[PDB]
Amino acid sequence: GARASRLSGGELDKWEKIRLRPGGKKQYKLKHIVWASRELERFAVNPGLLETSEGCRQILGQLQPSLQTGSEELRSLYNTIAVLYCVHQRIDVKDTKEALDKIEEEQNKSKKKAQQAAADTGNNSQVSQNY
Ligand SMILES: *C(=O)CCCCCCCCCCCCC
Repeated sequence: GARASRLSGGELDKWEKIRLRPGGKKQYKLKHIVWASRELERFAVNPGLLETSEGCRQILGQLQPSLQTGSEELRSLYNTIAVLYCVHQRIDVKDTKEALDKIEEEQNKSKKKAQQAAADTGNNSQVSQNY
């Protein structure tokens, strides 16, 4: 509800320090912070999620199950929020890919706990029919 954008020169230093490709020289720029904040608005997702380490990671979860059938737009976001999430969790990524393989390790910390509960609560299969 405040002035446009939230990050500043300080954070911009790290945001621009991240490379877009694994073996390339391209990096992230404001162009993305704007495109993302806007994209989410179209994905029924509020841009106010980029202002929280827990908010970003959460966003990825929504597209996680959509990665199988996600357009070029959804795919971008996933790779985007993944780069920002590290910016708020105090993580230095070498590139887009590096970030992914990075956040995946952070989830394992919670998976170990979710398993203790899964032993009691489990999911079932799905199936429908049409004439
Ligand atoms: C008030 O209406 C709250 C919403 C304003 C916050 C939007 C700022 C988005 C922050 C950009 C994230 C940086 C992407 C790397």
